[PDB]
Amino acid sequence: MSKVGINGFGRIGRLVLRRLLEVKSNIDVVAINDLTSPKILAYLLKHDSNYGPFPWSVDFTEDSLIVDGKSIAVYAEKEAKNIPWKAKGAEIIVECTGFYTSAEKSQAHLDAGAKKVLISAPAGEMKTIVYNVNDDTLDGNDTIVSVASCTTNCLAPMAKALHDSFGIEVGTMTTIAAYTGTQSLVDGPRGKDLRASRAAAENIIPHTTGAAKAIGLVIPELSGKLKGHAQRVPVKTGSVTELVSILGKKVTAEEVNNALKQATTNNESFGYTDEEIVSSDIIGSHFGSVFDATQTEITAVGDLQLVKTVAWYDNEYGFVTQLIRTLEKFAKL
Amino acid sequence: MSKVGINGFGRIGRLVLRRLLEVKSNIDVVAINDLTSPKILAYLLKHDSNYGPFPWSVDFTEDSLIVDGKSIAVYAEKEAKNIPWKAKGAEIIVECTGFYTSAEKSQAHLDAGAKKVLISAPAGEMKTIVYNVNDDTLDGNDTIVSVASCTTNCLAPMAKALHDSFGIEVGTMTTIAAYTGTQSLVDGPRGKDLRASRAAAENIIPHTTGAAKAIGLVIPELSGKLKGHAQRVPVKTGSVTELVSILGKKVTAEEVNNALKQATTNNESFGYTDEEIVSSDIIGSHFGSVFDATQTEITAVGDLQLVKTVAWYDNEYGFVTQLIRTLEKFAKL
Amino acid sequence: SMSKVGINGFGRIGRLVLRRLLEVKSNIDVVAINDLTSPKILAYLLKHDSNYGPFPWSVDFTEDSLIVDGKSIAVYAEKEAKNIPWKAKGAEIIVECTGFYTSAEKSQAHLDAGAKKVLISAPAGEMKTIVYNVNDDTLDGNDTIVSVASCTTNCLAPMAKALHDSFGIEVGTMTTIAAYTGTQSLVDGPRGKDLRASRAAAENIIPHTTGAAKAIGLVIPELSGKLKGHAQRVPVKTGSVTELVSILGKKVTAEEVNNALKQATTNNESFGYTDEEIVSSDIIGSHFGSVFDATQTEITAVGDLQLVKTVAWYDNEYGFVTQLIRTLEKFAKL
Amino acid sequence: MSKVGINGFGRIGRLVLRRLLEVKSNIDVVAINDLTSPKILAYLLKHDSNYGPFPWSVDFTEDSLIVDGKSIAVYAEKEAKNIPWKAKGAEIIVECTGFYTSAEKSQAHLDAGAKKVLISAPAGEMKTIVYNVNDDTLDGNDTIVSVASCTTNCLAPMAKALHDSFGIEVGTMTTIAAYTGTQSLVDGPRGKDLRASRAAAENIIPHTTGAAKAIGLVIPELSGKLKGHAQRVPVKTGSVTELVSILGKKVTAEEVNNALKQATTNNESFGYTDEEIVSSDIIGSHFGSVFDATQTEITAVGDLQLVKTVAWYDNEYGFVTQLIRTLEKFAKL
Ligand SMILES: NC(=O)c1ccc[n+]([C@@H]2O[C@H](COP(=O)([O-])OP(=O)(O)OC[C@H]3O[C@@H](n4cnc5c(N)ncnc54)[C@H](O)[C@@H]3O)[C@@H](O)[C@H]2O)c1
Ligand SMILES: NC(=O)c1ccc[n+]([C@@H]2O[C@H](COP(=O)([O-])OP(=O)(O)OC[C@H]3O[C@@H](n4cnc5c(N)ncnc54)[C@H](O)[C@@H]3O)[C@@H](O)[C@H]2O)c1
Ligand SMILES: NC(=O)c1ccc[n+]([C@@H]2O[C@H](COP(=O)([O-])OP(=O)(O)OC[C@H]3O[C@@H](n4cnc5c(N)ncnc54)[C@H](O)[C@@H]3O)[C@@H](O)[C@H]2O)c1
Ligand SMILES: NC(=O)c1ccc[n+]([C@@H]2O[C@H](COP(=O)([O-])OP(=O)(O)OC[C@H]3O[C@@H](n4cnc5c(N)ncnc54)[C@H](O)[C@@H]3O)[C@@H](O)[C@H]2O)c1
Ligand SMILES: O=C(OP(=O)(O)O)[C@@H](O)COP(=O)(O)O
Ligand SMILES: O=C[C@H](O)COP(=O)(O)O
Ligand SMILES: O=C[C@H](O)COP(=O)(O)O
Ligand SMILES: O=C[C@H](O)COP(=O)(O)O
Ligand SMILES: [Cl-]
Ligand SMILES: [Cl-]
Ligand SMILES: [Cl-]
Ligand SMILES: [Cl-]
Ligand SMILES: [Cl-]
Repeated sequence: MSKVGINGFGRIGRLVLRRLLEVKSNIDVVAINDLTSPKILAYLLKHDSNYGPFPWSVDFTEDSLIVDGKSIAVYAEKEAKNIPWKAKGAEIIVECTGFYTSAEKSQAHLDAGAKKVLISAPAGEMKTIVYNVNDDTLDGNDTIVSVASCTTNCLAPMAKALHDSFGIEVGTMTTIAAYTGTQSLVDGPRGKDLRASRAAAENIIPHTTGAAKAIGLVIPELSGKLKGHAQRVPVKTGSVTELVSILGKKVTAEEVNNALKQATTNNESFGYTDEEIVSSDIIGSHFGSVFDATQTEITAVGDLQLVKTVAWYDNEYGFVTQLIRTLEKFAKL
Repeated sequence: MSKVGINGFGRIGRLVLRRLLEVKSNIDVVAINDLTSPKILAYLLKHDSNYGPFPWSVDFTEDSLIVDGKSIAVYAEKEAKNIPWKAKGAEIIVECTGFYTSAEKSQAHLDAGAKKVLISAPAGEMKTIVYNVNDDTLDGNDTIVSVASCTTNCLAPMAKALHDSFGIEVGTMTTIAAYTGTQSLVDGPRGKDLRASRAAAENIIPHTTGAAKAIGLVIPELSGKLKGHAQRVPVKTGSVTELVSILGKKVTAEEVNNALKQATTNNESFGYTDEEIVSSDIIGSHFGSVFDATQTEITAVGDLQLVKTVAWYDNEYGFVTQLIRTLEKFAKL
Repeated sequence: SMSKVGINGFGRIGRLVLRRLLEVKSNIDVVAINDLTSPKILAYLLKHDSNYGPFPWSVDFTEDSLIVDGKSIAVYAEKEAKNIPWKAKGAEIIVECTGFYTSAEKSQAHLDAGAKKVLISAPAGEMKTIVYNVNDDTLDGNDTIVSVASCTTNCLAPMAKALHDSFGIEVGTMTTIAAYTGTQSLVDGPRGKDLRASRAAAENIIPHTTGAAKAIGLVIPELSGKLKGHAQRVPVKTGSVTELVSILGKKVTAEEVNNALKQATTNNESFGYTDEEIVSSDIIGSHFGSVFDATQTEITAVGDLQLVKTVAWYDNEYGFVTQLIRTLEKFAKL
Repeated sequence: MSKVGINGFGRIGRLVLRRLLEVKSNIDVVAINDLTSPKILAYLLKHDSNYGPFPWSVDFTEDSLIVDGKSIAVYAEKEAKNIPWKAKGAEIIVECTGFYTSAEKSQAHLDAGAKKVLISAPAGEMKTIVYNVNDDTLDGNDTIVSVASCTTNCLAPMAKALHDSFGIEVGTMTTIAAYTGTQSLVDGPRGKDLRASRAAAENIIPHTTGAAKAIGLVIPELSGKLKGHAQRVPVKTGSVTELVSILGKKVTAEEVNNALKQATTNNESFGYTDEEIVSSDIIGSHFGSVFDATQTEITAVGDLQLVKTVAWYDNEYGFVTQLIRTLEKFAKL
């Protein structure tokens, strides 16, 4: 099964298609479901405020997109159980709407004729993959799987390296993160998340994330040992994650940095920098996470030591490269 | 005096209450309708990203707001015909949702028991008031009235002065305008306006407006003589309108400026500046429009002459002061 | 008491110094301003403020002065402090807000220029350094040059002080997510030798050094050498927030931390408390130097290993300025 | 000639090198003058907030950059007199500091041993080239020439087409333009220009431009016929120019757009779109100007007619592609 459907052709959904074409994947996107017309989806695919013009041709008909010459059916079923995935034989659904982030909810795609679902977000207690951290846990019998959040994909490679090298006894994370579509343009009701109701490009906005709390799904030894949250700020994409840890060994910054560099060597998912980059430098990254050695900080008083480690991440395209790596392996199991 | 209900407690709707309290109006707001809980409306009223903390105490119960110790009923009826306006005696509805911009749609407020409706937007061919341009056309028989857009309230006072002093033969308008809630935070579907789908805080976005086309409802002699559009840009509020005119007589810049100054003298609605201000200086303006003599430009070749005149406006609060001026007169009639 | 003040550096901080003094109807009179420009330009900037809106009093100017609320203020343009003619109008205390005299050696030039005392709006080495309502009782009559530290210090210190007093801080690290300022760059281009400072401030998250934690012992001596930290500069015009992750000297709950901080902010004009779901624009114009936010408190514990994260907002412009003015009013009366 | 020096390695200066390399030009940049260290110039060349990572390897020594394996000398002479252009053999100086915008000032580069100078800004009464409008006026005896402003390179192509097809009797433009390094990050003195003292990313800021006033240097028949200004707004690059004209014939929108279409066909400098683009879609443009037929507007009242035509431009990269076109030709004469 190499035929894929995308549910939710938004920021993540459209970049999923862009990245599959970019790596010349064998995967075949045969169908897209969203809430709108092919005309609007085509316009959005062609013109991207964060990544510029689509590198391939885009046209549309009344019920399809034509992308690089190839027809993709377009459906508009707001309930996944009604998506006609069998018409073009979509077997794996990349679930990118945010409305089906649980096993019970994404089961609808299987009731609708698909064989497997890969959810682009945390989805409770199910197989949750950060590629090149725990993708070896994926199994031929898995049918509904999560890639967690962009934040998880940033935190986990760094926490895995520190865990393997030094032990993490306890830690807390703050990500300073680009705003996303769950926020608001102008002050106004946004469900029941009050902070989410506030103008996102005009505020620093505290925001919850399960990235640290649910880390045990990805690194079971760290289960319950991490907590964290986000500060959403006015950049359009490109984010950074700080982890403050008590480690299991006394370290120097050079030692921490060296251990991280070894973990990023020959690692297509986890990059390393000792350059003085800022967030816009991460936009377009092909890594899920880029550890920044320039921000490593060891605070020591007598016997006590706090270790701050920092990694950048393009919460859109970078995370998407991780989603695709996982999808390619998923599709072959 | 009259009791008011507010439909749509959004950017404009909340500022309606703020301005009414600020001027210590005789009008009592007795009921609000929206789509959310009193808790969420209280949070949004108390904390404003553009105008700061609410100047009065704010609390809520399960079915009301308490503002400066006064109770305001809160309803959540998506359909205006279902709002119980009679329960608290709301006589005049300030219609601020965007979903009732016609005589026929806003009739549902009269069906539901109100006497009059003031619509905070263009609403087709009905009486359409820019205070201190044509508010004298209101009379005791009017029951559904429009104050047009923020753009009309910025265009009309300037166009009326030029018309009165020099005549306008033909003109075109461009407003460089703050983004608003009809736009998108991230690239995504926004109805059928393609350009409205693009990230508003990250782009210059061309945007249609009816202010020029429908100016004849406010200034009858200018019917058919003006066109225009908007460029929406990344400022949160505060806007400016340029009008390029062929006038009915030859003029100098000083002459235009003196004529506008006379038109703004003792004019609570229409301000004048010859200071080198920028958009943030108009935020919180108590004028619907402020003419800027520093940007007047006369381009002339032979007997041909283009006149560019420029006025600032706080599309949120400044417009609201005009809406309240009109509401205050509407209620006395 | 000393009542006549001069401002050196009529910038973001210096202009708000005047605004706040008029706001609180201080007996302190600003009689002179020094900067590098014309009265016309200084009057333009005082009248029109992108962050706080129109000046609340009238503003006019002459060729050598500003006229503010009807009161004349002399304007000088001496790039070297030693040349400022402070004695013409009798300016006694200089509020030093240029960023170019951030040491005792540098700022004593104002004394050479005829002033009696200097209050520096920034860290200024190992001199007497005051965070009001943390350690202002250490000011005495012999202090002649004083620092109020940074906006970050005025945010970090009240929170750390309450933690220190209640539970002990054995070690900690701070990250402030902070509004950009004029030390950064509008477009990518050289900005001295800080590489990251060269990058477009309104288009990036930009890591940025601060001394607030490293030098906290000037304000809370028992924490000397126990804290580190840095900043992430982000695209908001003003309004900032500081997170502190601490190992405390006691096992705690979140309610227990929040209650201690609440007690420390009670009857405290410098240090506020909130349990509302606010965002940065809600702190713009704060009359506090720091506002502890109980909704962000987080206790992470594994056995006897405990990390405590406490968070406080601050308006790095106006809120800091209110602390500067508090210290100035006390300074002038010693 | 084939050996270039760059004075002012800023936004334009760095992009000049980027573009020369992108088009595999035979011109080689042999030296750079600025005010800083090779390390900082290397950092800035490698990491670009608007265009992302440099596509070629960058490194430095104490006195040079190494770009794609080639060494480039780096000087830091505040005064062009002192730049040893001689040493490395720098024949043509691309003058991008803003501080030598006259034939008299750029004389210094010739005194220091350069043979020609191309100034990246208006520089008074000298040959001023918009490529594919008037680059044929260049001859082998030219030593110091200007490529005008980004605004001129946007206005001139559109004006030229209209003038050729219809005649422009008089007109005025407004560009809604990305903020640049001449503006302020926070409110504070910026020389004598009051509006330039204001926070550029938080404001709409009126701003003077000479593009229209000086158009006669590029289109001599339009001398003294145009005026205009700018509104600088909070986007980092990517701008748009509106021109309101009285034409010499009556026209329809379709007729205007087909005239512009024809003038842009096989026109490598001047592009055409009828797609609903927004400013970020122009970032990275390889045109000096892109005419947008979706924004054409004809306001007609009897014999009078105002024609609004609109063209997009990447004021950084797009303008640079025009500068390089002119340079390549300038170098061969
Ligand atoms: N933006 C990020 O940085 C990021 C990173 C990683 C993961 N994610 C997660 O991926 C998912 C999508 O994120 P996004 O930023 O692309 O959101 P988005 O709002 O840009 O896209 C959501 C798409 O789903 C469509 N949609 C909504 N409900 C639908 C429904 N019932 N049926 C079909 N289509 C529907 C919408 O029209 C839209 O196109 C979320 O779960 C998000 O948490 C986001
Ligand atoms: N610059 C401005 O924002 C501005 C200026 C002048 C006029 N207007 C016009 O005023 C009106 C509101 O504009 P806004 O910026 O305040 O928009 P908004 O989106 O901020 O507020 C709209 C409010 O109405 C609520 N709402 C939506 N549908 C509803 C319904 N069926 N019933 C009850 N409540 C509903 C929404 O929850 C929201 O609180 C529009 O007509 C707008 O064109 C806006
Ligand atoms: N902006 C903040 O958030 C903040 C908060 C607390 C403390 N501070 C500190 O306050 C001081 C001022 O900061 P700011 O943001 O107001 O900077 P600013 O750049 O806005 O103001 C500096 C002012 O001083 C002028 N100036 C520069 N050199 C001068 C000289 N030799 N003589 C006279 N005037 C000169 C400048 O023209 C300008 O008006 C700095 O030390 C800063 O670290 C800033
Ligand atoms: N930014 C635009 O959109 C744009 C477009 C077209 C033309 N221009 C013009 O091109 C020129 C450069 O504009 P920019 O945006 O790149 O400015 P910039 O501020 O980004 O770059 C100017 C460079 O020149 C350096 N410099 C300043 N003075 C110098 C000196 N005496 N000697 C050597 N180096 C010096 C600076 O360090 C800086 O690196 C200006 O004349 C501008 O009007 C700008
Ligand atoms: O990022 C998130 O991930 P989780 O909250 O952990 O599910 C969300 O908080 C909201 O933003 P997003 O869904 O676009 O990523
Ligand atoms: O829903 C959001 C508002 O309607 C925005 O106002 P607007 O109509 O002026 O764009
Ligand atoms: O605080 C650190 C740096 O000095 C930059 O910020 P500033 O404007 O407060 O001086
Ligand atoms: O140095 C820069 C020039 O003086 C101004 O040109 P600019 O405003 O278009 O960038
Ligand atoms: Cl958590
Ligand atoms: Cl129109
Ligand atoms: Cl000195
Ligand atoms: Cl430190
Ligand atoms: Cl002009």
